[PDB]
Amino acid sequence: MTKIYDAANWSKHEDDFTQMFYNQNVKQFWLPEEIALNGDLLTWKYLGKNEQDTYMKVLAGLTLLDTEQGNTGMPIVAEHVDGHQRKAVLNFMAMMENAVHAKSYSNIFMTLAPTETINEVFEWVKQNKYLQKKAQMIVGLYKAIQKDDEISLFKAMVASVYLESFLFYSGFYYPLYFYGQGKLMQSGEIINLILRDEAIHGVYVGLLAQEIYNKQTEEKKAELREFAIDLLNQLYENELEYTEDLYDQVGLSHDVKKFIRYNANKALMNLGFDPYFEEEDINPIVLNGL
Amino acid sequence: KIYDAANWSKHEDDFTQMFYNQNVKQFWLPEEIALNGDLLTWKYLGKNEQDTYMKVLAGLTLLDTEQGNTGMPIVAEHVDGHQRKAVLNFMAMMENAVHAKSYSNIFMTLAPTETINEVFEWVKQNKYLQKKAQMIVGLYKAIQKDDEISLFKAMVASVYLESFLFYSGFYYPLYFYGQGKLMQSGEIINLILRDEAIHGVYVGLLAQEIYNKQTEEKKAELREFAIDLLNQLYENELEYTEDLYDQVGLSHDVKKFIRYNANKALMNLGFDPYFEEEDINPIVLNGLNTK
Ligand SMILES: [Mn+2]
Ligand SMILES: [Mn+2]
Ligand SMILES: [Mn+2]
Ligand SMILES: [Mn+2]
Repeated sequence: MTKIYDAANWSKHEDDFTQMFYNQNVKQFWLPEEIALNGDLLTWKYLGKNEQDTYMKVLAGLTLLDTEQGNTGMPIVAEHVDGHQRKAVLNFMAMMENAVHAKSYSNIFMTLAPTETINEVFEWVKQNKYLQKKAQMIVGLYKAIQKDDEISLFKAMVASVYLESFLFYSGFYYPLYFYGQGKLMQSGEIINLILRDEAIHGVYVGLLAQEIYNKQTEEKKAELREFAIDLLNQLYENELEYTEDLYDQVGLSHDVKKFIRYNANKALMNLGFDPYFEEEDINPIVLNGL
Repeated sequence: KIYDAANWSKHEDDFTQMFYNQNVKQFWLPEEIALNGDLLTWKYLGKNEQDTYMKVLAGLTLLDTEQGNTGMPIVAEHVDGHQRKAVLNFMAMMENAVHAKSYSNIFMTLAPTETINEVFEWVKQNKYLQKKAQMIVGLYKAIQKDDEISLFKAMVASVYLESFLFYSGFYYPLYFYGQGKLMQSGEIINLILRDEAIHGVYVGLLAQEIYNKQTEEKKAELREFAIDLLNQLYENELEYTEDLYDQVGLSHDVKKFIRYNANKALMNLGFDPYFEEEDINPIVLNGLNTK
């Protein structure tokens, strides 16, 4: 009467959520080529030199983050997470990062900017100290993951949630700010698709992190919260300097800072933690950008 | 040390952007093909035909899982270049998110749960399937950081899987597909096979890049490695083939198909064909030429 036991298939749920994330991720599949970009040519031409500079640099910072999330972050987390369906979701998310998201920025650059300006902005990412610091910190945690060591994995998942749900947002602000004013709307459409993806990526990785956290003693949990909050504050302080560096020339630094604090709270919530920053009024233009 | 962003406005090689395009435009999902109508031809096959099909299918499934969990991600890890890593990530995604779900769907349609579990138990213990699966996995596990020789050897193993080892298995679904039997699952298999073909060609070009950076003595040594590996896999394929196909009388023709695909795998690695040219079973050809 006994049966022969199941061989890792697709009808069997590994958990309560992976299948629905799998379906959501694959149904959200897109390519930048679906969006024609020549319609932004005039609203781009009309921006001040300061505005164009900030815009290029903002997207370049995003490109760097997605490059490392696709090359390193998502594949390494996929390697250490158990279960073929969980791995399939993480592999799909990894593909989106570098094959779709990172590439879309080049589609935008190639439309709006001459080659020399494109070359210069990629040189600028290499030498920018805030962008290098944030990459160093995030990638360092990814590369510190030890096989069968759930704590090192948790730390990298916190880093990934902070990249998905917090760090992208100093960059996302500006395309959204323009979209909300009816400017650069084709580029803005691409960015909204990227943002829609990152929101579900941050939730999913957050749920995996909570799984590991929930296995710990109360004492260990207290240390993990310390790690998460210390890391958030360290990233936050660096992001403030990055934000000022980019946005002071367009007069928006204070507004962007409010936006990144808002999203920091969302990252904490994705990790099952209470909000850390007090609520503030976000620019309604950016809210219309959503 | 210095972290740089992917810049798709420039080429890092002669071929990666072209393969990127071909890969993403071939994107598909299991749900697109309705499978239930296969039961109308499945019920008319003999026990040996159903048995061979199940065993072949499980063989393909098991090998493709290794490629999704290890083969593609390990190569993506050691290859330098943002655009190459992106293409390789896309290929790994297809293995895990598309191909694996597609094989599962075919199984769930044709067999009850208990039968699926038993077939996988059998194929998991099978000597010829295990020999080739572990030979390939062994080479993936032997890649060393910053050692392009070990990477090349793994790429050769990967090309042999994509362009050669799958084909003793693909034969049967293509054979049915060419006869008007199991058309829905045959369409799925044809899409999978079309992905593996481009995977094999792409990884082959990455291997040739490494090969071309070597001295003449080192090249001769890498050629000997590739031919020796091919020979080991080929001799096991002949045994694998007789084990599965003698009961349905097809082994002679399957062997011709293996050699023909071995030659394609070698050409993907920039090497000369090893086997004399042979004609292929016209029913299988009719299956292959569909689309
Ligand atoms: Mn992304
Ligand atoms: Mn993401
Ligand atoms: Mn496959
Ligand atoms: Mn493949």
